[PDB]
Amino acid sequence: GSVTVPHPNIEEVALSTTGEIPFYGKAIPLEVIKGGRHLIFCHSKKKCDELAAKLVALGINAVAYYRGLDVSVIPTNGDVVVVATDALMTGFTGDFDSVIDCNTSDGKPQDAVSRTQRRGRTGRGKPGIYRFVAPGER
Repeated sequence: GSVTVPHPNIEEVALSTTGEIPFYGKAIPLEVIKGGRHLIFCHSKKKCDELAAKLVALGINAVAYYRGLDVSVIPTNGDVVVVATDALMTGFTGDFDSVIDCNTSDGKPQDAVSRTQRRGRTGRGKPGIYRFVAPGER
């Protein structure tokens, strides 16, 4: 079977209906992406376009990264939140306060390594926070 490695360095959270940015039957409270740098994992490219631009309207600098996307994320200054699928990778990431994921890829439930690779992003120097959606998963 698949055995994902643990990770006490990151705090696991359950995304709920609380906030202003709606996201898959869930409401991301800006307190999870606003206030610093955060990475949001999406399963659709069309959502990355609205979800990122919408954040700029909320007051957060958000970027959407995916296959065929231009370098726009800026993790060097200004609270920027990166919302991308598996295109941003993690060659230069790690400086994130938390990662909001939908635990689902292309509509299907994320795979064992998906959260393993997705969780490994926040917690580089401090305790990273990770909020997942999980419609019928636990």
